[PDB]
Amino acid sequence: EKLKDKVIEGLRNNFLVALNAPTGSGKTLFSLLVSLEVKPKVLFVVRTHNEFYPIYRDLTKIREITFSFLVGKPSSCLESENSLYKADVIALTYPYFFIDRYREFIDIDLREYMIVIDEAHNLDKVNELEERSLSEITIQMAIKQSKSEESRRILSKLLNQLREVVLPDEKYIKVENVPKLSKEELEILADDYEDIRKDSLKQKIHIGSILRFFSLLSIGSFIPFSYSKRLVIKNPEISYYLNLLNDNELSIILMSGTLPPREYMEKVWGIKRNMLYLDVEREIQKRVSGSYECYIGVDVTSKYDMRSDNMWKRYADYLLKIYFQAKANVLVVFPSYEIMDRVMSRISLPKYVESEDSSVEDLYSAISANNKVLIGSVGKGKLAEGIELRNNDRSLISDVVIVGIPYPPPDDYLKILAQRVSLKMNRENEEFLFKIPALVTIKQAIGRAIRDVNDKCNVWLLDKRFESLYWKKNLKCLNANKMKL
Repeated sequence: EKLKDKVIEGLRNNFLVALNAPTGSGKTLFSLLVSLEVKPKVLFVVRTHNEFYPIYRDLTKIREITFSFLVGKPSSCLESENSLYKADVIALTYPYFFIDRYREFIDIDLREYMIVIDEAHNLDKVNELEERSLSEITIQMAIKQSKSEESRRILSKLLNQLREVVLPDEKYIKVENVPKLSKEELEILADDYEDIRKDSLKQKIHIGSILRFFSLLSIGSFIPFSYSKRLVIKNPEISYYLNLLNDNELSIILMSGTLPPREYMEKVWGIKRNMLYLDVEREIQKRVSGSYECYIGVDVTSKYDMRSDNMWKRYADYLLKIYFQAKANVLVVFPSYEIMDRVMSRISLPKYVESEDSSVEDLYSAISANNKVLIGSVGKGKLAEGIELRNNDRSLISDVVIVGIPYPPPDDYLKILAQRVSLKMNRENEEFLFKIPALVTIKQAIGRAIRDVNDKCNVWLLDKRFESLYWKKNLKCLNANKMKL
């Protein structure tokens, strides 16, 4: 609209551009038009292979434009471990742009391109891409599949090592004592990937994934953490994955439905160059998303001090109670898979607890005319992106439930994040460290409910803590009806 200039000006003017555009607001198309007015080629960096369609579509509808899709390396082999360069507009997935070792994979300049990163509220969980991990489970299938002999010797010694360094706790516990493997021991194992990468192929070999795990560990930046019975090397440094956005030689546009506050991007994401932060709401001075009713539970909370079995009983009743009264499916959001269980293991209703796999079909295979379904999902990626809710033209979900507060746990991974940011974990950063991230999850969820300007739905904030005026303000909903039972 008016933006189309304030932006094209900024891009050419070399400022980094952020756009806070609500769900189904026309977003995608905008950058399309505006990019082909700032630079020749246009690059699209998206969450998953799904987002690729709103491209081709909004792309095919352009006057004066050859597209070049790109599906993962694994889903093509005629675990990623050609006629592209001839495209005016290409589309990639997070990795092919953020993984140093995945960019060179795709020989690209980027300069000739207008870079558009979609749903950039994920730049935090971008470290997630590279994390590798060991689970007693692999250390096993890795032994059954063992053409070599003395590879199972080290393969069980490790299984032992592992066990000594992992707790079920659903939080990142820093690990010192990390199973050790001498280069020679690697050999025995590397040559076992051989006899395997032969006889078996003479017709996924996860004995190398173990290797990838130690290979990556070799670097040095990554840190080992025990997260739910699995070892996990993960690089806490964020501004080590997003520093690419500072290169003043790159025109960039960051957009999402719930982009984080300017300072967050500064203090957390480590984004230094000049920035033009434009938000649709404060612009056309109107709400573009879809309205929703606010009901705040105040006889419940997920906080440690008050949580118990009686507590989980309550919640199960809320779900039960919010289920029927609903006009359609219900999407419930838990802070951890643990809680999602004690509350869900109560409900004798038609549920679907996404977890680990939960295939594409799986989900709609769960809402397969089964009428209302109480869908469980924990606020940590997995279930999200591309998965709209649009079928015969009706947001399949009428109610979005938030059980407790999806604040991030103050664990070791969180503590190494605050120190790599010289952002003292005190009071001043409560927001950036916990609140803000917690605010994205919820909103990223109320979003999967609405997709139009009219499209309405209920939002249940089940946790006394939500009646504070802060939450009421930040989750576009002051006029909120309180309630018990």
